[PDB]
Amino acid sequence: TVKKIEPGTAADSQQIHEEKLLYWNMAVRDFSILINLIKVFDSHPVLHVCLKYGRLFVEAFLKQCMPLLDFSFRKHREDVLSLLETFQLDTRLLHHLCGHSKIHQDTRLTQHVPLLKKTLELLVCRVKAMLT
Repeated sequence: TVKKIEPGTAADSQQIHEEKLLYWNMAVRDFSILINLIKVFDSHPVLHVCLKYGRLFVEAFLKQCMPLLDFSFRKHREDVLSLLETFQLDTRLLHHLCGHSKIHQDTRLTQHVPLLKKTLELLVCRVKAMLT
């Protein structure tokens, strides 16, 4: 579903902007709590699918969401700034989770670990790029 949501334009009216952007807002806050729910759950399949699919979720966030940060910037600045402050805390939490991923030393997880790490570098540099 997160691949499907497209960024519109800067000249889009606020209502269509807000519905698809509030879908993105609930998406990133869903992502934050989806990161927060991992600290209670176990059974390495859980962390395995986390390391599989969270990667492509944040890739969708690169290609689809942050173009809206670039596009609806001049008019609705406060909402997107609240959203980015929502995302920085889960970014530091993702640093903690990546630390948790490295410390277990699993052979099945470690094929897609370094690929997820390069995607982590990609997502953080994309966050810094579209904040400008």
